[PDB]
Amino acid sequence: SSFLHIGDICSLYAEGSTNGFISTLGLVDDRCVVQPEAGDLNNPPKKFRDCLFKLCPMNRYSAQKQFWKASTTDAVLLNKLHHAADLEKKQNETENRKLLGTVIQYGNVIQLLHLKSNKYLTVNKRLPALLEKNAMRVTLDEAGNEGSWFYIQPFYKLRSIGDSVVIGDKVVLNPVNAGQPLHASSHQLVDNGCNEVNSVNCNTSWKIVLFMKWSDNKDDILKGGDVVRLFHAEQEKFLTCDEHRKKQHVFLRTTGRQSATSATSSKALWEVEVVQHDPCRWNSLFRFKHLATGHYLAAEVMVYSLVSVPEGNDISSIFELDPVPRNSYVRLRHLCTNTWVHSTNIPIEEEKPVMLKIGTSPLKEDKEAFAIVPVSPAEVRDLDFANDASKVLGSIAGKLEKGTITQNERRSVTKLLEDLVYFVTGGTNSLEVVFSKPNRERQKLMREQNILKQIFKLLQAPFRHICRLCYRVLRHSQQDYRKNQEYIAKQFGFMQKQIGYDVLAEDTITALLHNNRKLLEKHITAAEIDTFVSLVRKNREPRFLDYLSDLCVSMNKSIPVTQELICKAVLNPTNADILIETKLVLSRFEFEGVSTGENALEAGEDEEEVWLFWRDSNKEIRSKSVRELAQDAKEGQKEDRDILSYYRYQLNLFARMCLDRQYLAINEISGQLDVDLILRCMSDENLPYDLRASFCRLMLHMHVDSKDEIKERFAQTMEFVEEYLRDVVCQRFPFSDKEKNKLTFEVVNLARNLIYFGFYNFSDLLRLTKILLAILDCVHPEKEDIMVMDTKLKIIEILQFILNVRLDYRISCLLCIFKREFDESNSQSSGALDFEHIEEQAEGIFGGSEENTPLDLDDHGGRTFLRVLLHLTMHDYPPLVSGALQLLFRHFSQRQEVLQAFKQVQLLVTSQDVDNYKQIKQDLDQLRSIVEKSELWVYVKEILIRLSKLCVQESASVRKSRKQQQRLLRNMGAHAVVLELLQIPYEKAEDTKMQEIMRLAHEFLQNFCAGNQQNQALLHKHINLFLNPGILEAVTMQHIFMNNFQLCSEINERVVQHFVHCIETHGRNVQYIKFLQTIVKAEGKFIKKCQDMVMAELVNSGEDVLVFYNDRASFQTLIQMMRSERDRMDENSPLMYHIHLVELLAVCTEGKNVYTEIKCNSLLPLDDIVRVVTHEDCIPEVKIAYINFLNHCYVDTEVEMKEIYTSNHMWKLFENFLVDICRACNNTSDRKHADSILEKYVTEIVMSIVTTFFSSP
Ligand SMILES: O=P(O)(O)O[C@@H]1[C@H](O)[C@H](O)[C@@H](OP(=O)(O)O)[C@H](OP(=O)(O)O)[C@H]1O
Repeated sequence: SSFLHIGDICSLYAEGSTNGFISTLGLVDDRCVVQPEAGDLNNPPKKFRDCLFKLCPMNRYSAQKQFWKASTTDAVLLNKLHHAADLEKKQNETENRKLLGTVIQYGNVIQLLHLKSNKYLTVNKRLPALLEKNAMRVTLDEAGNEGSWFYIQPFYKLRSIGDSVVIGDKVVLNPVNAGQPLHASSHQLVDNGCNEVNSVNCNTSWKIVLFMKWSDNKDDILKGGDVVRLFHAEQEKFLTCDEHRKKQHVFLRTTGRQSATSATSSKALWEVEVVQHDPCRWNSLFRFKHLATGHYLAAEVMVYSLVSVPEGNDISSIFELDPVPRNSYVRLRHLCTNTWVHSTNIPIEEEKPVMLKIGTSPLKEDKEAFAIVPVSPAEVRDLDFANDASKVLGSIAGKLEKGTITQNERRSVTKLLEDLVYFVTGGTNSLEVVFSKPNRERQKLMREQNILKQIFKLLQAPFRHICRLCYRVLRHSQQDYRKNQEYIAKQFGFMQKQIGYDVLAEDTITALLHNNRKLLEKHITAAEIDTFVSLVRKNREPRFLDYLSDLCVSMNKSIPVTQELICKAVLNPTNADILIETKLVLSRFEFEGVSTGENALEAGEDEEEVWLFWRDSNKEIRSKSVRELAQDAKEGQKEDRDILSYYRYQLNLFARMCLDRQYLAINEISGQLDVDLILRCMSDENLPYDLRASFCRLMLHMHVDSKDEIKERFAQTMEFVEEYLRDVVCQRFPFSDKEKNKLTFEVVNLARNLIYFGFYNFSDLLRLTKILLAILDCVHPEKEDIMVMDTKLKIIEILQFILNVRLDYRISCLLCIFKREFDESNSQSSGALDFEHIEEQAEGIFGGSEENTPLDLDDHGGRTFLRVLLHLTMHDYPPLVSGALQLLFRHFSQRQEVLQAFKQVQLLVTSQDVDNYKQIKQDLDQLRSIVEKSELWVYVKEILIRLSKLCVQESASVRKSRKQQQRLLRNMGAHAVVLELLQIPYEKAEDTKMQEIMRLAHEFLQNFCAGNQQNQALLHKHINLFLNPGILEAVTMQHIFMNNFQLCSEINERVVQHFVHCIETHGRNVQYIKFLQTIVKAEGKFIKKCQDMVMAELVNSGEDVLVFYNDRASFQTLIQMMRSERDRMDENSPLMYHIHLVELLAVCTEGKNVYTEIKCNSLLPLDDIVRVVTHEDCIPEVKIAYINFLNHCYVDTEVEMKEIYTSNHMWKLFENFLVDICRACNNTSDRKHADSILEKYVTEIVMSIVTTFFSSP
């Protein structure tokens, strides 16, 4: 008849005194029960996916059971016992696939495996059970042990061991050694009508009810119960179910990612109900149970439309497929109705929604094609092992808001809020952790499955394992996850009281502090002078107060900050003593050196605490260099010191330079300096990884060959460094290298910059180099990538002093050494008064030392030195020009005082553009903040007129400065954000700005329509410009029409035609007949210039991507209607600026008849031009005699054309034997001396013109 097999999926139905279908209580609770009333044979359980199992051969638990004795100090013996538990664990997978399908046979030793929870049924021999007192504890263990082997055997003696098992047979399962047979209890659990199954010799009879037979070739085939998402072929959109307006709606969901297929949520997942007849396992129909709610899908009231139905029974919840295979791309058909599905664009209150309704149509299409994207089974068990969590905190957060919870529930919830930690980090944290790194897909599975929501509706009403243990879960799921962080605001202020009962809420606000930088710092504020004083007066160890200290990041933190320091001098009530002033401290040290406990222990705390925050002082040095008195560092330790001298140094000497030099020399060198400069540039610049820099490290170890007070610490250094060279003679950077290579670390780099701030141009700084050579040479997988982040930085401090020296300090003398003669008498080396401008420019560095509190020396003395700059702006670029930029950098803080500009204004006085603006993009991300703040207030004035000047500068330069804008970081953000504020504002003539800082960026090699390929995407997303009745603000029009030209004006795609046609389209021309003289006259006293620029804007449509403008059939869709309308604008005068609208309309007028061949059917356009070119006054023809001679040759080539365009063009043959005969210009201007090339290119352009005419039309 019909047999059971290894592979079949069935159900087992208990037939003793309590009946049922076994089932779990979720992926949280590892128990097993019989829901007697949850279903019967005749009426199957409604969740008959959690009462399903797979029949497994016998598994191997000896080397894995050996591996569950982690009785060993040894580490090589542990990695051994594992490689045997994992080889075993894969020998199981191997052997289990061959045996796939066998007639099982009675008295085989099978185990049983849960599909939905993917854990093995297992008898825990050495336990009692929970609801029953004798029976062993039957649990669901994920990987199994010997306690999951089950002897299957026939209950009745109808069949008997040694025949092959039939389907249905009642059987008893009997573990191989764990003792007694499985048995469905009589004992309702506590919480749930759920009888707890356990092991105890009993007369229960297990029927075996098949579900799928062992033919489900997957993920190979779509068979009933596979979880899939349903992607859209045309629309490129997944199929989802949610609620809008408190109503369940299905829809297609829109994504803003830049990779459609990277939009995965746990709500587009649909269970497949391969409809059968009884509840079991491409020509038959299908139903989609929405994988999240439990509501199927069904199309009800395009004749019909899709929405969720609570029960998937109604014939409506049945469909039919059209091209089975896993990952098929199908078209589907709603059965009851006979219609084929279709996606609209009317959505369901929001501003810019996302939910696009989906409906049906009796018309079968070809593009509405969906993709049966199969879901990974783990992800399905992820959504599983979270929903549980949502409903666990749904009982417990419900039972503790209105009253009390037992001692069994605390133990299981606390447990829960440890497991989730064990989830969200992709199995890394938990306890005594080593690492703690997040896993993204789970975090999204929390805000979307209201784990988070549950959490905040739990805290709100001992707790020592509830809060802030939640609050560390919250510290894991918002990690580097913006969208989930835009939630802790109202929550952030639990961190306070949750910071009490435990400093765990501390963890969060610093996970805050850093990223939530800038904007975290404004809400604490003086709050802090009451949460360290508190955190000091309650957190006796004061952890809170400390990692607070460790949280300070960004210049703007120093303020509010320094305030608490003062509380500290009123708060030094630590009830202990420290003094000597060299002895009893020192003695202190000989004593905590003792690794003894309690006392010695303590020292670590105030030691770190001093190092970090006391050095904390960076360039607030003054506050730092005033708070850090006596300079001591004999015993230096962990880097504390290196930091402190930073604190003091800032007070003294912002070092700067300029780059040593300039001119052709630096080259002759570097070239002389050959690759070298390159080999090391890659390793540090790149080779963040060890290996790559390692190679340039071989390329090294072959080679072959008045400071006074700032000095008196420097020497103790060089000795110590040699030390690093004497410890260096010691290869091992083992344990030592934690201490040494930290203290070091804090040394290595701060020394890079200490040689860039304290060398000397005599044989000393260098000869010290010499000794450093022998220093730097004295020093040259596994847990060493967590350590090798730190190694990576060390090699930076290395190659860092190394390059600040070796690159830019290095080689400075051989230079001035080589002075001799060259031609003019032996002259060996042993802009006018360059001095005066470099000692007003030193009046400058002294400028660079001063500050705003200095009201006396602030305004009166310095003044606008800018005049010197403005006056020497024409003269050649000094070398201490990067030392100029010294001054520049400082003003990046702020500018309220009107004063800035006049001084700031000297800088504008510049005449070595290219080279600088290379150094000026230094601020590109800041100065992008200068256009985004300068832009939220423009369209104190020095930051928008200065971020614009900076812009026309990185705008009137190289084609490479153009590509360098490289403004994915951030164009689309300076056009979308400068617009955003800057569209709705527009400034009237004459002073008005939106047009020069969005009009010096698109200087695309000073015409024509090219190299602006970036201008289809940033011009892609934007808000448009006004239209129809009314009017708007002036200038930023003139600006706009032009600006559009250069964004969608490139010549290369077919867009450009629909682009200078999408929007204004043909329709624009109409409104350009009358009324913009009116918006320019309400626009500004000079009405007719914003109008006349409105006229170079409407006449230049042919000029930019004309060629392209035509693109596809652009001269066929407005043929006829633009030429006649043009006669409507055929007359004008007094046009110097509008005659740049008559050379931007003689370029505009040149782009009417350069491309046509069977489209022209109008008359008379030819006399009118001739008339307009004769009616001229003002400027020497030569530009209107190369635009009208340029007209006279572009006309004179055609020939038989015009000979259809009008009756004759005979006034046009005298007129080009004039704009071409001319005079010395036309009388006596005599301004051109490349005549022979004039007459030449004009007589090989009169020879190219001669070849043409023969082919006229
Ligand atoms: O840019 P960020 O800061 O990474 O933030 C993502 C961005 O807003 C995506 O557009 C969004 O996808 P949708 O547009 O499809 O929502 C995604 O949501 P998700 O994390 O929920 O996928 C966000 O995390």
